[PDB]
Amino acid sequence: PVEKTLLILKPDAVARGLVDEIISRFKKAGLKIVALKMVKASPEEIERFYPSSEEWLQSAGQKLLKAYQELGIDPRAKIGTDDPVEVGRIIKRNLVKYMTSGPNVVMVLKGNRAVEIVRKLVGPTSPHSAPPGTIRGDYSIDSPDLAAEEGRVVFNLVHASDSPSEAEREIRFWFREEEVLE
Amino acid sequence: PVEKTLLILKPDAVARGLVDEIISRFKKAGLKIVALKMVKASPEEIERFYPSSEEWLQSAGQKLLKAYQELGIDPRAKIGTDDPVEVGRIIKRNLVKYMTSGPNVVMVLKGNRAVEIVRKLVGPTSPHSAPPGTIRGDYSIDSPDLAAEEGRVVFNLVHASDSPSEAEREIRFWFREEEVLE
Repeated sequence: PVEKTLLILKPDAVARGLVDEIISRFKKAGLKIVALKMVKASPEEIERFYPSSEEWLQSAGQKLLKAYQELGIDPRAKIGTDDPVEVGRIIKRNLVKYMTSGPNVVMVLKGNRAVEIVRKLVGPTSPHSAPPGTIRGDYSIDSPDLAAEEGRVVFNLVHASDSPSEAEREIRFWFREEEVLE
Repeated sequence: PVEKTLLILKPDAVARGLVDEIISRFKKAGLKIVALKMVKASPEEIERFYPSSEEWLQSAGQKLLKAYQELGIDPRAKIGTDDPVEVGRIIKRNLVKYMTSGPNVVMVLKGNRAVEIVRKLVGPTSPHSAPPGTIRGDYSIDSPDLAAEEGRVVFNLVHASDSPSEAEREIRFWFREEEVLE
């Protein structure tokens, strides 16, 4: 039962005309788009889309605490807390603004090892350090320090399901059974 | 208040991987995509999307009849009737079968004089005489003789609204207010 993954083009990405450039890369690799739609998500939808586990909030929190040390930013002065879970809730809230600020395009990609292949093509979380050839490296120059100073998340173009399991959940979230056509 | 039009990539064109190539031509011209979805359409849906006016059936019918005549096909031996409206109903059934044969991708394109622009970019009905530069001349080599010989419609990649009037209708038909995003 061939593997599927969910990909979202975030609002900067759509507004900049990158839909077709990004679709072209998956196509050329041999992935089929088996669902596709442009949507305005409400904050509610984005809130339930992203996890709410403590583990996730916590692990997103440390990434940014680690960041704040390197730039010498006191997180207490910057966002009012140094608590990892609380900082996670602030990141999630930032995520919600950004994914809510314009239309998204959501697609399901299907092919041998879709989930890992899409992560590989998309590239790492920071575009400034994503290698050339990757979607994030070829189409963005944003960086986690700029994001930290401007009080936002990184504008890294897309979200890709980080696992088979997470993929089945995020797919079901966006698409009813008969919108996914194989 | 700026003009919009409805474009459908038909199953052949979705299957051949032309979604991104086609989206690229519109983005380059300055049109914005304001609605986009991949859909598996039912027979009844396509039945209702295409007109059922005698006027429309009649004219669809004459074009095929002219086609048969230049080919020296007897429409009575070929399809059982030579009545323009009855022929239009046969074409409509063939239209339905083809648009129903796999996923379509429906989009709404907004920009100055969108309907003509998109009609201009797409090219005339037969890809075989569509000039190079147009969507139908660059991506298809189909022709009405072959289609006739083979008891089917022309595989001409797309459907474009043929007037603003018809566009406001084809737009409502496929999208709720909330999906056509302003």
